[PDB]
Amino acid sequence: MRLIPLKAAAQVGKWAAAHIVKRINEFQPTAERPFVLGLPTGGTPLATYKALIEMHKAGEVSFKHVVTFNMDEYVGLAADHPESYRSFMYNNFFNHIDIQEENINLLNGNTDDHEAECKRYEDKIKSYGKINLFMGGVGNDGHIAFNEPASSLSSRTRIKTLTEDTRIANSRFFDGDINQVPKYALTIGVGTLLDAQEIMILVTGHNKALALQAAVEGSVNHLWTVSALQLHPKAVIVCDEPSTQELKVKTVKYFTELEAKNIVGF
Amino acid sequence: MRLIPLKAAAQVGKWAAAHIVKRINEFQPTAERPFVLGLPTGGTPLATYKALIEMHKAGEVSFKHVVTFNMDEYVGLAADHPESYRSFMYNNFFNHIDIQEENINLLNGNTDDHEAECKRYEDKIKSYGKINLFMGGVGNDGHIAFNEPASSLSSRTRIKTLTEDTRIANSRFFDGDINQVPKYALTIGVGTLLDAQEIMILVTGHNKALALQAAVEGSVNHLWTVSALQLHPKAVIVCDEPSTQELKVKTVKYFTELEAKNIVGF
Amino acid sequence: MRLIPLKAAAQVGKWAAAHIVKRINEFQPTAERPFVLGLPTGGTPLATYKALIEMHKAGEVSFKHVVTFNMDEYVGLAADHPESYRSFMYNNFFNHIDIQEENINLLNGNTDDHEAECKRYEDKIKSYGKINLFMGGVGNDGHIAFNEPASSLSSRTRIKTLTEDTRIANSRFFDGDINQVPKYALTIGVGTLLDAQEIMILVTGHNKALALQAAVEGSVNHLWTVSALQLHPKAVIVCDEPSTQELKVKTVKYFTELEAKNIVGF
Ligand SMILES: O=C(CO)[C@@H](O)[C@H](O)[C@H](O)COP(=O)(O)O
Ligand SMILES: O=C(CO)[C@@H](O)[C@H](O)[C@H](O)COP(=O)(O)O
Ligand SMILES: O=C(CO)[C@@H](O)[C@H](O)[C@H](O)COP(=O)(O)O
Ligand SMILES: O=P(O)(O)OC[C@H]1O[C@@H](O)[C@H](O)[C@@H](O)[C@@H]1O
Ligand SMILES: O=P(O)(O)OC[C@H]1O[C@@H](O)[C@H](O)[C@@H](O)[C@@H]1O
Ligand SMILES: O=P(O)(O)OC[C@H]1O[C@@H](O)[C@H](O)[C@@H](O)[C@@H]1O
Repeated sequence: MRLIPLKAAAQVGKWAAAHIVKRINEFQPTAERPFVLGLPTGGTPLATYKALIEMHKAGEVSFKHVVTFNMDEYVGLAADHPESYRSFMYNNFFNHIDIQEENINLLNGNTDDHEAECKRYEDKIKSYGKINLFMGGVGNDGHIAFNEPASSLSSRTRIKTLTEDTRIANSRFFDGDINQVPKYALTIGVGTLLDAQEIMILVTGHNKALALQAAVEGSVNHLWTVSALQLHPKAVIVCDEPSTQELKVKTVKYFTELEAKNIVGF
Repeated sequence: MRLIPLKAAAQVGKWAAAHIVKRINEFQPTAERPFVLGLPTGGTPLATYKALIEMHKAGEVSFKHVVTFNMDEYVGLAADHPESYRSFMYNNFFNHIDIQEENINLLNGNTDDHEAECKRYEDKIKSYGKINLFMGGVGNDGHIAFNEPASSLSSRTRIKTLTEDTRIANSRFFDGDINQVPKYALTIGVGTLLDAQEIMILVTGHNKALALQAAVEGSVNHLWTVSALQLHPKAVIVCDEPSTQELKVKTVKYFTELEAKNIVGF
Repeated sequence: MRLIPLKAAAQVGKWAAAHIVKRINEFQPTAERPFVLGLPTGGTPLATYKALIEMHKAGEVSFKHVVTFNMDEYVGLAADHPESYRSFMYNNFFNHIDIQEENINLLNGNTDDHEAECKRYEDKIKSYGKINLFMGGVGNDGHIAFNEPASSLSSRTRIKTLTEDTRIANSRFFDGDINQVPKYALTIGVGTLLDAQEIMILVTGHNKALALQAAVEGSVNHLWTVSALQLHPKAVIVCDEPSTQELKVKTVKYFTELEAKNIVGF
């Protein structure tokens, strides 16, 4: 894997946005061959989305032939709720770029058959072959997507129960009221994520330091599903200095020296 | 994975039996499409076998179109010895249900070519496509089937050398005389087990507490081959309270809350 | 996996050479069906190469229909430098056996397109189907080939940056001058190695004791890529007593008892 150790969250967002634009522009997407981009919600990717919007306004990237898949959606929360992941993606990203409505893919957490909706989603991914780049965050508890501790490391898309830790963290988007946070979510699996050609996980803040330690220094295990990135041929973690607090000094030095020429501009 | 934390071994057996009957009856097996069930010996599954026998007598399940494969057999022990795994399975299960003789599959530990017998067994599994549900136990030392510590995590069916720890445990079936316990066994591999559609491991007693800790809280490693369940898309561990002694309090609480609605009847 | 615990490095070399000759002679290679052998450089395999040369001189093995692939080559070092891996292999092995020039495969570290050279190498392996036996060593830091800490466990052949630890170790071949040791190498990946039918890693000396502990007692992780052998169906580690210093007493006893009949002649 690559670990990109940057100083501040603003730089993580600039690096991630530049990496997405690099992959899209080198791919040269068309209607017949779209670039397929997997996307997360949460607080971590906001700077990346804002950077991508500005790069599009400057004519540096077009999303006209970009197909997107999101990692997850809350179960039982109204789709037009401002904190649904559908609302998050339109308000923070889709409404500000030249993406096509038919190229947006989202999970519906309010159908009468969660298993059929998750299978529909997997089938739609397979209709494009592969996801070319999947961006994600990481939970305090190590999850990627909502693959909470003790998730199968070859799981597919399914309903999952959010941990109390996840719901406490996400309550900051519900006026700090954990009773407003949904208890379940539909989420792509660890196997679904590993099927992508490239995975880029953004990690910012001291709250994620134990998760980053598990990802980088820990072994492969189902309690910290971010550790599954060790199995993937093309995984990138982009992190800020507060997220490194639980790593060894030699670990940060190793990756800082490896990436020196790739971070000196950020 | 799912961890089902029950109080007592009797409940583990009732839960496991109910889960097997659920899978068989939803599958609707026929002569042309049998349900393929993998089975263990040892002390742990006895309550499950007794429960399945009673459910069959009550007309709740038929094994007429169930095909079975056992995990292992001792090498060098006479097949008609009362403690051969063949004898165990007929005396404790097959002689009491409507299973068909042609649908029973067992390893022969007394041929002149162990490798050919193991390959015959693998080829017979492949003749049915997949095992639909594989029930197992766990060794004190973490083994599934007889995949003793330092087994390949992608192993196939082969002869294995039993550890002293395993032979001491199993000597309770040989009047406590370790000199009567065979030294070798033919066993399906970790890879063979992971090829099943669903794996259900039963874990009872404080002797298994270190193995359960390795399965649930440890990382993937070849010393505790039960840890390979973390790689499987559909693994279930069913355990009693004595087996949880080495887990953290928060680990037991996590799974107890997740499964609350699924255990309240047991 | 198999762990072969021998006393001294000389015995490790004799065992490894005997194992290679066993695989070649049982395979019965021909021009139309060659035996494909993966090979390492470094100090560890020298005794094995010398033993293989003597066995060939004695008529016990022929390399006429053996195809070889090496693990790696330094980037930027002249190919005719005496410490290039090309020079190592010809001077220590190829010039002393009846191998055919067209059957030798080596990475070229001095082309103008490292990615194309690595892909050429992968394509050449695939032209033979599989590598039948891949011999390797292990780095102080746990690497197999030059899959340095934090390498993908499904990596393919690519350029890698050598750690300071690796360069300090290898400086003994450059008059102790770390400034003469190349900084980069082309190396087969962890995935490339795991594609072989059988892997045999030689481990000698107390400098490798932490790496052997990670391989045998540790869990699967990308910091010690030798731990990936736990995933492979047919992995063998051959070690001497100094390399076992960080293992538990019970671990050495376990493998010594398992292999007793296979080591009593060495
Ligand atoms: O799948 C997602 C959201 O789609 C989650 O895995 C978040 O990436 C994680 O919970 C971190 O959330 P933030 O810390 O970025 O809010
Ligand atoms: O494969 C089997 C038996 O077919 C073994 O893995 C046992 O499940 C394990 O040794 C536990 O045995 P008991 O504790 O249940 O006797
Ligand atoms: O791939 C190789 C060399 O082709 C390396 O992995 C070495 O096996 C390792 O660095 C040990 O080197 P020695 O200790 O044997 O010199
Ligand atoms: O093994 P997996 O697929 O990660 O999931 C295990 C359990 O995870 C829980 O979060 C889900 O609510 C359950 O439905 C599921 O059985
Ligand atoms: O790597 P595996 O297939 O688990 O087995 C390693 C060794 O395990 C031992 O128990 C067997 O007796 C040996 O024959 C075998 O070589
Ligand atoms: O994830 P991998 O393929 O092992 O490699 C990660 C990094 O490893 C470094 O050693 C290479 O110089 C980089 O080019 C590479 O990106």
